[PDB]
Amino acid sequence: SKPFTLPILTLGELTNSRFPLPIDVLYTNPNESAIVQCQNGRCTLDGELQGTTQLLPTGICAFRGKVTQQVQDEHRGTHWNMTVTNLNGTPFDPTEDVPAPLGTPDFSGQIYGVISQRNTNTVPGEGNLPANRAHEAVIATYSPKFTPKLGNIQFSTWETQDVSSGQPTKFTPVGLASVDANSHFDQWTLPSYSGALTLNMNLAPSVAPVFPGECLLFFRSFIPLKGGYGNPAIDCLMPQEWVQHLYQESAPSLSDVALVRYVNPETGRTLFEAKLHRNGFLTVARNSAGPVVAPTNGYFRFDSWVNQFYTLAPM
Amino acid sequence: SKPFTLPILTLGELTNSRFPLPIDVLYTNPNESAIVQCQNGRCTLDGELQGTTQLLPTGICAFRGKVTQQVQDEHRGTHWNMTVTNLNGTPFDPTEDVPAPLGTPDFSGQIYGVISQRNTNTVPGEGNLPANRAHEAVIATYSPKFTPKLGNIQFSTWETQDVSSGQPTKFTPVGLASVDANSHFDQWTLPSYSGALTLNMNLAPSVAPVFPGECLLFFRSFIPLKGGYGNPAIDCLMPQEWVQHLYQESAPSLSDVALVRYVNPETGRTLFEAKLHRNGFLTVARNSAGPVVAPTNGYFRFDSWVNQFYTLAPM
Ligand SMILES: CC(=O)N[C@H]1[C@@H](O[C@H]2[C@@H](O)[C@@H](CO)O[C@@H](O)[C@@H]2O[C@@H]2O[C@@H](C)[C@@H](O)[C@@H](O)[C@@H]2O)O[C@H](CO)[C@H](O)[C@@H]1O
Repeated sequence: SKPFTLPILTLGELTNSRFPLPIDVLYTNPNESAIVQCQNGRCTLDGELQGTTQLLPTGICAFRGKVTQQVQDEHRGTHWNMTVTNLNGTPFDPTEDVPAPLGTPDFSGQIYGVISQRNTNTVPGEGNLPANRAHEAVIATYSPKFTPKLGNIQFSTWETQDVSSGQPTKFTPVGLASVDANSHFDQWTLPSYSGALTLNMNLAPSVAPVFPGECLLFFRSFIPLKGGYGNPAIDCLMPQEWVQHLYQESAPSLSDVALVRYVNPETGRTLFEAKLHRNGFLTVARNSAGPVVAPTNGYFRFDSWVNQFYTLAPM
Repeated sequence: SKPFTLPILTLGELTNSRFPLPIDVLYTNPNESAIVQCQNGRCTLDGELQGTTQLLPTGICAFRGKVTQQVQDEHRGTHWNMTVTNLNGTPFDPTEDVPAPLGTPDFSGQIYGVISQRNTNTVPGEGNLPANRAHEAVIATYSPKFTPKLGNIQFSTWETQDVSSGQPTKFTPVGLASVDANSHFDQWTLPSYSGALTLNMNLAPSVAPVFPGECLLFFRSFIPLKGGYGNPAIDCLMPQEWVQHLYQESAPSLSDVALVRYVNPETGRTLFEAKLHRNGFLTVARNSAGPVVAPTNGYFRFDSWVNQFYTLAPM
């Protein structure tokens, strides 16, 4: 077969697969009460992308489409209805066996970013060039108007008027607007991709430890905020570079569980070991929550294929 | 000898190494009069990063640092000085043999994006959490105040007051503010990294065809605009995924030129051939400017190492 490998990129050379951020730390939270079932950063060890996962770092939490309607807020701000396409610009076919267009955000929150437009029509007197505009925007993924699987979403602006209808529109994500209670930030709560009364479909499966004393290991990034108090984070199961690597290699999985070692390349010693599961997630034997304190030169190296009964050395 | 390879990611699966954008099209411009000497997306075929190149898609045209104070400036908007560090947070050492902190923009223009801050100090009443803010911002890289090699740059905001002194600060690039004449957009004009009148140092070398009938081949992306007319583009020599791949493989270069073929896998046929040069750039035999019209599912396949005499089939 084709032997299994991971990239040799270090922690400071990896990026988050659920938001466009660098990886900051490795992280555990054994007492997590939520089901973990994120939809971006999902890839099996033999290279099958799942959920809404696509390969571009620029596509994570991105949208493309056109604005169709302006609707003022009751109190403050303006909302804009947007039809969405696939990120490559082709029409999104809701019968496609995916939860939503690839790259769609996979958590509840107010996602802050920039909406930009480049008009289709050009002006001969301007050298056959189009008009443009961009503004700060927020997409509330818990909104009843957040229906990307039906091909449409809503975003809000503080801008009151300068958003054009019928013109190509791009959303570049930047961070969150708020993590106040009213902003419903919960990184493990999936949006209702078709609206509140409708079941999500075609999901990548939930992940969990199955061996006693094990917990999930995450690649954690801190996410910027537009305002208010907080130090919010987004935890992914594998960095985007691992998704890209696994997709290209398509190495056969020889068992359900690979043993991997986090190594310090200077010393060559194993700092700790982890189980890398077939569905594309890590567990470790750790009985505590918080960051993993590790040498900056550390990375994961594949050791061998094991099974669910393998006992990891405690962290 | 570790065999040289390229990723099998397709054009719609690649991103630009000079700005955080997807690759839109392959592109030539044989009569370009400028010297081509970009500093991001620079990597030799045997995996040596050059210029200001680093590995993170999130690091391209990003800055990290601290705002010092608001500063006076004749130009429109409110202006702020910020110290800059390495992207990993360590102090930037100007004695390092690099032109500027890795990730620094490599072109003249008004770069539009978002400045965000997460305060160092936390508040007990807020659950021991820090205050945050973010605002749109512009960095004019041709400004005499743009001195990233000296550890200091300036940015402007529309916001008049809500940027805090002495707090951790991130710049997330989004596009350009303008491409009007007065905004000095020129993708091949390097910033003066240490200020007006100082010579840049430690640069990746210029690149050019050296064979009659040949021209540079670029991976082109269109860049968003905050306002104004235009359809500006940023051309890179190799996409970021190629930089990431070459860096990791570190395969010995067996000649100065790798012959590659652009293949349509669905049909299995070669669309055209190109030379991939040791310093990390492509040439083709083409006598016109403009996009290359071909499926976005096409990709470059390494064929063989060739010598200084090899003649490319015309596109
Ligand atoms: C949307 C807007 O106009 N923002 C300005 C406003 O921001 C503050 C309000 O949004 C407020 C509503 O209760 O929430 C605050 O969180 C927010 O301020 C932001 O967060 C606080 C904790 C501080 O870090 C502020 O610096 C930050 O902006 O009001 C502020 C000034 O208080 C600014 O004008 C915002 O532009």
